[PDB]
Amino acid sequence: NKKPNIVFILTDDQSSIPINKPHSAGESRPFGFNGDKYVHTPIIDELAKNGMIFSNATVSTPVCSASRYSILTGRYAGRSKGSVFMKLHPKGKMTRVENNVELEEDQDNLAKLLQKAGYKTGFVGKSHIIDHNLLHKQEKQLPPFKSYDKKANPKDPEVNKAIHHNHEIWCKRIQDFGFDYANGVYAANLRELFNDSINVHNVEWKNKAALDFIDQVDKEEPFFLYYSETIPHGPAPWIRRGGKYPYGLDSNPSFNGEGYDNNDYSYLPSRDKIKEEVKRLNKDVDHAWLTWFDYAVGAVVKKLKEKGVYENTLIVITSDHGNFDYEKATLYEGGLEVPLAMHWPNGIKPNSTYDGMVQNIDFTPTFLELAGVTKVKDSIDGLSLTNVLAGKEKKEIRDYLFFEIGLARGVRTKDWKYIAVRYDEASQRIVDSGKMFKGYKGHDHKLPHYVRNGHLGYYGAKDHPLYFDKNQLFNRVTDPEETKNLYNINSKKADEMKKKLLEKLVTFPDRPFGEFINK
Ligand SMILES: [Mg+2]
Repeated sequence: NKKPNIVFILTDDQSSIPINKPHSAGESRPFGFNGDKYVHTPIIDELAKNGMIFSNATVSTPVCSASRYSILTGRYAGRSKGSVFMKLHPKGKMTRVENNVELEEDQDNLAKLLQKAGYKTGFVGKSHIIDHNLLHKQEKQLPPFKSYDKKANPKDPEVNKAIHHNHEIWCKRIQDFGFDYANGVYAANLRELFNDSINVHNVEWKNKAALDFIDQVDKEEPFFLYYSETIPHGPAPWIRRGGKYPYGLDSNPSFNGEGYDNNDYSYLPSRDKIKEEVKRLNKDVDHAWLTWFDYAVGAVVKKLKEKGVYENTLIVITSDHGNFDYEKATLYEGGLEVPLAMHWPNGIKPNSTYDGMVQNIDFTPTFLELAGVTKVKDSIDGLSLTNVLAGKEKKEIRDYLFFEIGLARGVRTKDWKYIAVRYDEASQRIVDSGKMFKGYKGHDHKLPHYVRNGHLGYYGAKDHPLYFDKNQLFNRVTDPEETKNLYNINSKKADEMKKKLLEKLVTFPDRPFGEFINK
């Protein structure tokens, strides 16, 4: 009654950048409210129109684990004290953040804090931020997990049992980090299941898990639901093969992250009907997966209404980071920029917009304020958005944004972006040796990628001539596509931006970075 419910709905690798042509040529599309004219997302568009659209939402680290970490903590990913992260980055060494950060079992996170405030907390979908040591055991199918062949048939009773068993372990482990419920979970991505048949997205499976959570909330108790999609992450649902979409709408709805099960999803359209509707509206059939999702969000809104809690629920729709033009795990705009809308009938006026710089670190301090939490242990980097949400604040709430990905750090203002890349000791030694780096599919390279992941580095560098430039300065008014390095043309401005970067770097104890902070 006094505390609003929060439903946080997150897609995976979905830029806000619209694709202004009928064939998207291997790119994701954003929602209709982001300006894509080729999609059909009416429920989500109406939620956005009847709430607040943020046109300059960013993430501090544009790669899955790091973005998710920040979302659920309010802190920069470079502050993680996760077990794997600290083994890679002992005190006194620079950090190289990628998919290697996790929630710490004895530190604050949003879910733990909301539980202390009296919220029932629920988790559905993709994690990527819990127990990376256990993730390694999942990938290798080591105890406590059970093993199966990559080509195994999940209808096979012994195989189905193994995959179900592995899914139950993650449900239990996720609830050690502040959740009262966890179901429809993925430890990481579809890849890490190592099974061809279940290497498919399943909107319905996770949606039913979400609705089951909402059903079990007592009507007078506040709740928080973290609803984390796999879509449209690789293998992308839009991939057309033999006239079909085998990773999305034409996959078997019986295959899911827990194996095989014939569940009743008749409260959603059939997958065929989804495709039929998009084709009838002369919208892009490759991206019918967005309408598939729209209906799932529609079922959530229907359930909230039926329970009489819709008007006092804050629904957030966003993505963890972009992947436009292979700019995932870079500090270019196709990684940083994400869709963001917020809908809350009793707290946000409709037809609202905010164009100031906001960041994923802002979600936790915002929700904490709405939940009446005033005492936290771990310092928060983000800012509460509640004055923006209430329509009181129409100015910028910060002078600049900070970013970090692997060997790269960056800052941006409204009009300028600065990126610095500085090498770890191991990379620097290979560079000194004159030997090339062993690359993805034999694409060896002279200089390090920002990240250790050679697949991401290969794709991020392939059509980006400036990728390896150690100092990059872009004017966002004369060069929105970031094709012209002004570092040597505007040295005074570069120095001004370096000051802003240093102000953020010095807040990470025992973390050097090139000549900014010496080892
Ligand atoms: Mg992602």
